[PDB]
Amino acid sequence: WIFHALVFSYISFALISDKRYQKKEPLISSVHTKVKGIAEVKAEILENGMKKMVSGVFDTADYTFPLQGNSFFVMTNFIKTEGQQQGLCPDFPTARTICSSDRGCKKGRMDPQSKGIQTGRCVVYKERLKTCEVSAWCPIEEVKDAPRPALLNSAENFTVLIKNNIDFPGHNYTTRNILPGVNITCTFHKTQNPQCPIFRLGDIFQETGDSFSDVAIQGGIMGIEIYWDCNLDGWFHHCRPKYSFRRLDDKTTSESLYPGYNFRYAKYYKENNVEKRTLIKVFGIRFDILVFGTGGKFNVIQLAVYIGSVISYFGLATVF
Amino acid sequence: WIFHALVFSYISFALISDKRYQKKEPLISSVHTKVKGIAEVKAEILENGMKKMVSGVFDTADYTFPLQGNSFFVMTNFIKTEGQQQGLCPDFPTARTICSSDRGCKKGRMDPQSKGIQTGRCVVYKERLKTCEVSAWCPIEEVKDAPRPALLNSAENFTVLIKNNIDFPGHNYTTRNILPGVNITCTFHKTQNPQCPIFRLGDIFQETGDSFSDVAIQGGIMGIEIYWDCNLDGWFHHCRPKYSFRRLDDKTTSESLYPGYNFRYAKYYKENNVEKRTLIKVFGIRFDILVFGTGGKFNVIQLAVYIGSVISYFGLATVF
Amino acid sequence: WIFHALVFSYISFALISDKRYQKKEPLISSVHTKVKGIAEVKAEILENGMKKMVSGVFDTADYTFPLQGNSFFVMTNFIKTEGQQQGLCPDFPTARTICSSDRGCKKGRMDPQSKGIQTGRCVVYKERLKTCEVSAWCPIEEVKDAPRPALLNSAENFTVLIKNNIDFPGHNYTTRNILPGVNITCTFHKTQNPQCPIFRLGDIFQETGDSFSDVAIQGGIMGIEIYWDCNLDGWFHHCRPKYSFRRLDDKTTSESLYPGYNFRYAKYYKENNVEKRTLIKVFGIRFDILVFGTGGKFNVIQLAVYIGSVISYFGLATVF
Ligand SMILES: Cc1nc(/N=N/c2cc(S(=O)(=O)O)c3cc([N+](=O)[O-])cc(S(=O)(=O)O)c3c2)c(COP(=O)(O)O)c(C=O)c1O
Ligand SMILES: Cc1nc(/N=N/c2cc(S(=O)(=O)O)c3cc([N+](=O)[O-])cc(S(=O)(=O)O)c3c2)c(COP(=O)(O)O)c(C=O)c1O
Ligand SMILES: Cc1nc(/N=N/c2cc(S(=O)(=O)O)c3cc([N+](=O)[O-])cc(S(=O)(=O)O)c3c2)c(COP(=O)(O)O)c(C=O)c1O
Ligand SMILES: *[C@@H]1O[C@H](CO)[C@@H](O)[C@H](O)[C@H]1NC(C)=O
Ligand SMILES: *[C@@H]1O[C@H](CO)[C@@H](O)[C@H](O)[C@H]1NC(C)=O
Ligand SMILES: *[C@@H]1O[C@H](CO)[C@@H](O)[C@H](O)[C@H]1NC(C)=O
Ligand SMILES: *[C@@H]1O[C@H](CO)[C@@H](O)[C@H](O)[C@H]1NC(C)=O
Ligand SMILES: *[C@@H]1O[C@H](CO)[C@@H](O)[C@H](O)[C@H]1NC(C)=O
Ligand SMILES: *[C@@H]1O[C@H](CO)[C@@H](O)[C@H](O)[C@H]1NC(C)=O
Repeated sequence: WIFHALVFSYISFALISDKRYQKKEPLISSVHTKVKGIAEVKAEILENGMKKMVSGVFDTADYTFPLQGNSFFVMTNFIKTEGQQQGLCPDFPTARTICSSDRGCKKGRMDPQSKGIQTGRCVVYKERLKTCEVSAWCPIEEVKDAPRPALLNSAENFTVLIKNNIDFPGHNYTTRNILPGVNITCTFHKTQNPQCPIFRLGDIFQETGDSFSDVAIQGGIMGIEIYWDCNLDGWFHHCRPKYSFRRLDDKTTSESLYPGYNFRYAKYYKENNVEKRTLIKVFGIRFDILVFGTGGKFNVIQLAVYIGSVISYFGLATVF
Repeated sequence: WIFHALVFSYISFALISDKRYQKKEPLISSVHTKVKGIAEVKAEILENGMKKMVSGVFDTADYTFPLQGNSFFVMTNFIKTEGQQQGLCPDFPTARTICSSDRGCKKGRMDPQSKGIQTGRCVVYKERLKTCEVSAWCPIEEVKDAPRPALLNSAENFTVLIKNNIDFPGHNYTTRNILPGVNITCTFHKTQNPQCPIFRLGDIFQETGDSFSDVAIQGGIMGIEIYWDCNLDGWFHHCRPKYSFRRLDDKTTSESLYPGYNFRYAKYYKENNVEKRTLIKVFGIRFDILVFGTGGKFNVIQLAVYIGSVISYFGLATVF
Repeated sequence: WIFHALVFSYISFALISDKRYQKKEPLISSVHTKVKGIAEVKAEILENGMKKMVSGVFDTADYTFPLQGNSFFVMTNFIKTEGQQQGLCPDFPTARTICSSDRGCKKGRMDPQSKGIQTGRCVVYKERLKTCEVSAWCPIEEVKDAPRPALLNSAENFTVLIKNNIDFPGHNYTTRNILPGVNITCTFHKTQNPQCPIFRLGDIFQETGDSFSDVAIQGGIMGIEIYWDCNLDGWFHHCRPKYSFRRLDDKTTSESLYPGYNFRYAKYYKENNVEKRTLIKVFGIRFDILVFGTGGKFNVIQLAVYIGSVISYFGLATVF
């Protein structure tokens, strides 16, 4: 007769723990995001073999772009190339572009590691280096690694405020991340205050265990996660978020592939009756906010189906 | 014996209503959006305490930006500051920036309400107002409220067409929002025509019950919801959307936080061998389309499971 | 007694096939995308009745825009209009804009096919064609169809590399699209190599059965689908993606509506103390990556619920 109560205890345990008497629903979410703070750049670069001093300040109009859905981007490093006009010009001398005769490169060949189409005229470029000119923006963007000291090493001191508004369309529930009458002068910390939305980039990066400086060379993809586990019943009602973070970039890289998250960005300007761009190579840690959650109620149909399913165990106990 | 039939009536009621014999599947959607119409601006502004006249016309290339996933943005108000070059200049005189001696502000101090880094030299700025210059774009954007009559008050007269294409990967179903052969010369109205996808911004704003002019000062976050509840069975087949709207912005605000949905945008231009931007403070009502729905079929496993579950009530009625 | 074993066979078949003993979880994904390759343009255009030669090269900074969430865009065709200053000028002569007297058009009338607000002065525009000037950017963008040979017909030769990182927050599982130690020098093909993420635009368009050249006139919306069906149990563990493609654009169009996916893009520049833009009409096939998947485990509660549900059939077989 011991199993006659043991089965009951097991069904009670499962019903209380898994919340089978609750009908779960999607989440529907909208994310609002503000990145604040400024950075200051003062350093030295080697462009085209010539030393130059980069000094200045970048504010909220410089180190980001208008919000792209549930995400936001932050400048981290850049390579600048000014005054590029369409024409024919030798490209950057690499292993696949060096030539000693015009026959070395064929006109119209589009090696998937260049910018432009070659014409097949191996001319000198610099220090008697023979390469065959391509039709593209001149001067051709020299292929070089990002500077070892990240230009925006101060970017880890930035702050970000996140407002999440989730919905449960099955029920009549729509709720926000920040409750009214709550202090905003604060910072996020798992133990000190896990409800404050203000996240510190240094903090989010150090919690995962990755040093910001290392990853600032080429950037990466970061994710914040907001989990919502909301009980909509009149009793034991609570709907509150939990914050976690992790790296969506592989971090292991590969010889064929390339680490970081980088892209090239264009800025056109006509001058002297000529057209010329100012494209920049851009390394920047794109953030992806990932918000997900569940919410149940007391729909009696689920309760009935589960009770009727578990009644057979009551039967079987007497059967055996 | 009355319960013997009452149970049967309950189970039938539950099966017909909740559609337990239907295996539900999530939704995969793609949103296409077009915002049309033009606006005209003719007003007066007080910039740097000088009166100026702003007159002109904004068209689809001006009052928006390229679509960002399942969303679209509309210009509502802006504050323009032209000709800003990098250099050291006094900032806007506020409570936290006013000084009487160089000792009042320390060099390198980055108060999180400023643009640029002070050097510690409290000089006059205007009307014998001593503030200490910071290194940033000059002249420093003066902190001012948006004008009381919203520059684009005509923006409520714009129209938006929405094409939703949803998928149900579990089944072989992919459908669209607009059926072929359906008039497009129309406007949305819950009673007149709830299938026409052309929404009027004044209409969507007024349905929720918020006046456009008040929210147009600082903007906010709007959301359209498209609910799909599609029955894929041969019999009683129907798959049609329903439109609803609501405000994802808090609308209650806070003294620490700030209402509306605003951001600063940059437009760079080199002139006289100097670099200068034209950054604009932007207030604009970001729209977020939220599309969700369910679709099921006649998978017999679900039917078998439910019927076996509910058989225990038939037996318990005889038990009791 | 045959049914006594037939029922057991059916329950075993259902449990093995549908995987009822697995608790399914949603998917949380992040998409990284790279589009590579270059294009060359050399053609002739008829702008304002005058022949011109368009020759040049477009690289990764020209034929796209920064990634917008889980999507990417590719230039396909464009109509350029340079030097547009704000002022009053006659618009493009169409059926609704031609007038013979000033009374034909009323000042302040905003026909929803125009750019600018008319003033009601029917003056000559070209070849003794009388239209009434509107206040907008001049010269008014002439309404013309895209060139019959698509300018970027070579865009089908582009390659795209996709890195998908999905999560199963219910379990402790986060995985990537590309496994380590896997060749990247390859191309996608359903039979040759369905794991290589490098997709060829000509390939993706031809698999669906749509010629690239025809859709390149006005563009369209393309969709890649990545299906993940991952078994997280220790035995029979596998978690691998499958690639499919389809057209989210209607492709049937309508007289009232308009085919393709086009938008107008703005590029401002101040010159001669005047403001002027360089807005371009843009036709480009927007790509929408759609990633979805399921993953289950061996939660015993689901197993117990299903077994209890199906025990009733064991009972009913003896009942009948
Ligand atoms: C030196 C350098 N290389 C970059 N990417 N190089 C790639 C990038 C790739 S990719 O990940 O397939 O885009 C390479 C791919 C293959 N492959 O065939 O598998 C071979 C190679 S390769 O090392 O032999 O030339 C690939 C090389 C990059 C990033 O890609 P990209 O600039 O060449 O477009 C940067 C960025 O600054 C860079 O500075
Ligand atoms: C006058 C004015 N103030 C703005 N934001 N002000 C904030 C904004 C914020 S924020 O919501 O935390 O970004 C403030 C936050 C705190 N706080 O510590 O909780 C204190 C304050 S404060 O009122 O004492 O200076 C905060 C003040 C804003 C919007 O933020 P911002 O321009 O300062 O970056 C505007 C925009 O037009 C504006 O015109
Ligand atoms: C010649 C031409 N027409 C375009 N769109 N035309 C529309 C576009 C539309 S729309 O799909 O409702 O935006 C039209 C809608 C309606 N309608 O009331 O249902 C009537 C008409 S109409 O043919 O009589 O003028 C609509 C016409 C377009 C695309 O829209 P748009 O440039 O006019 O803003 C292009 C693009 O280059 C174009 O070259
Ligand atoms: C961030 O700010 C603190 C406060 O002044 C400063 O001590 C620290 O050096 C800053 N971080 C970096 C990387 O400079
Ligand atoms: C918020 O924080 C401030 C100081 O940071 C403190 O004085 C105040 O009591 C806190 N609570 C409220 C409700 O302001
Ligand atoms: C919207 O257009 C109508 C039609 O002319 C006009 O009466 C109304 O004033 C416009 N809205 C605003 C805010 O001007
Ligand atoms: C559409 O509307 C027009 C007028 O708005 C009307 O003449 C026509 O009959 C309607 N139906 C169709 C199919 O065009
Ligand atoms: C794509 O590249 C191949 C390889 O040279 C070439 O034969 C083909 O013509 C190119 N496609 C187009 C549309 O030109
Ligand atoms: C990858 O491909 C290259 C040639 O495309 C081949 O030589 C090599 O064996 C392949 N495998 C690895 C692991 O490199």
